[PDB]
Amino acid sequence: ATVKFKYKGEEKEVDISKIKKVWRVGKMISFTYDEGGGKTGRGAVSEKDAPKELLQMLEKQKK
DNA sequence: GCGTCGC
DNA sequence: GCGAACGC
Repeated sequence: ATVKFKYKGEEKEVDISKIKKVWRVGKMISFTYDEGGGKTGRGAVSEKDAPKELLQMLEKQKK
């Protein structure tokens, strides 16, 4: 599955397999993900949006 | 402010 | 150490 979100004026669509860490900030689901060049990207979506795969990671990670 | 990269 | 980023 993929997560769609806008970050710094750019549209992003990241495969959920790449999501590194995920945490909750109120209604915001915030996360980091693996990118090319050994780098780590950041992203956030509304919980309303939030694919269940991503939300499950929260409950199953929270670390 | 809440939770957590790239100077 | 901190500005900026993200939905609210």
